[PDB]
Amino acid sequence: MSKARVYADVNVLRPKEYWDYEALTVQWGEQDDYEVVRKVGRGKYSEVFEGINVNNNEKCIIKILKPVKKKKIKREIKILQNLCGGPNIVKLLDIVRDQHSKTPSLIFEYVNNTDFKVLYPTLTDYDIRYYIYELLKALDYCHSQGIMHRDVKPHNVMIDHELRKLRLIDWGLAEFYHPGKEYNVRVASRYFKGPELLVDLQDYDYSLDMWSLGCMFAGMIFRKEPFFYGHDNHDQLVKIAKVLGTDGLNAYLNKYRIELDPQLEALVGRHSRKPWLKFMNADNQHLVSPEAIDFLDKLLRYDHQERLTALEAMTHPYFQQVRAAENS
Ligand SMILES: CC(=O)Nc1cccc(Nc2nc(Nc3ccccc3)n3ncc(C#N)c3n2)c1
Repeated sequence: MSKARVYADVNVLRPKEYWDYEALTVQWGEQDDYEVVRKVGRGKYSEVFEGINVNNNEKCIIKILKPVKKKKIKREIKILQNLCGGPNIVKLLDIVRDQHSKTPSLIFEYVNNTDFKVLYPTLTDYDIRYYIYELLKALDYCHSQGIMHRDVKPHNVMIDHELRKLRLIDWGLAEFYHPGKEYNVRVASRYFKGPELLVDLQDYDYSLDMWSLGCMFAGMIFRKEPFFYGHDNHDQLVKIAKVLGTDGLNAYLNKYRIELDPQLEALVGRHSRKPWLKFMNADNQHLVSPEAIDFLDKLLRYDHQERLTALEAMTHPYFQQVRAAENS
C-alpha cells in the first residue's frame, strides 16, 4: 500500500465541505457580462476564447465546456475556489450558463500567453530556472491544499513572457488527495504520465505532478519536446525504460507488488540506464549544467516516493539565484 510522504492529512482535519465537491451549489453569474473576442485554444473538453468583461472592458478567458457530467464540473470549480489567490494559481472569475442549452462557461483571468512551442526555445538558462521556480510555487501550494493537478504540461502553463508572469491553468483533471484512495490512471497527457500510471499503480499522490514537471523540465533544458515521445500508454512506459533502465523499473514493480502484462512486459524488454548527459548536444549544451542534471535526476524517479517534493525542489541549489533574487 502506498501513500503521500507530505500533506497526506490535509483533507482530513479539514471540514467535509472543503473536499466534498459534490455538495457544492453553483452560484451562476450573468452570461452577457462576457463577450467572446477571439478563439485561442481548445481541448477535448472545451473551447477557449479571449473575451471581454462588458462592464470593466478588461480582457478575460472564456472556457466553454462541452457536455460534461455535473459531478466532474463541480470538481473543477470547487478546487478552483479552494486555490483562489494561491501563488501562480490561475484565478477563476465567473461561472455562467446559456439558459436554453445550459451550456456552462468558466470565466478565468486573461494571460497573454506565448505558445510554448515558440516561447520555450528562446528562454535563457535563467528564464528556465525562473519560470520552473514559479511553477513550483503553484504545485507546492495546491499540494499543501490537498490537490493533485494530475495534468502538468506546457499547454497548461500560461506565460506572459513580457511581464514574466506565470499561471498554472486548467484544473479539470485535478483531484482531491485522500490517504489510501485509488485513482483512474487515464489522466495527464501520455508524454507526462508518471510510470505509476503506466503500470496501473492506482494509489498515487502529489508525486505524480513532480514526474510530469520533470518531463517538462527535461524537454526544456534538453530541448526535446516531448521528452518521452511515445505513441501510446504501452509505448510510453517503454520509452521511459529505455532511459531510466529496466532494473529501476523491476525494483519499482517489485516494491509495490505490481505485475506488468505479457505483451507489455515483453514489449519493454531489457535496457541499461542511459546517463542524463547522453542527451546533451550543441542545441542545449548551455542549459545542461550539473545542478540542472542533479535536479532533474531527483524528479525523474520510477518510485514516486523517492521523487523530490514541491517544497524541497524549490530549495535545490539549482534555483539559488532565483531565490537570492527574490530576497531583494
Ligand atoms: C481554460 C482551461 O482550463 N484550459 C484551456 C484549454 C485549452 C487552451 C487554453 N488556452 C488558454 N489560453 C490563454 N491565453 C492565451 C493563449 C494564446 C494566446 C493568447 C492568450 N489563457 N490565459 C488564461 C487561461 C486560463 N485559464 C488561458 N487558456 C486553456
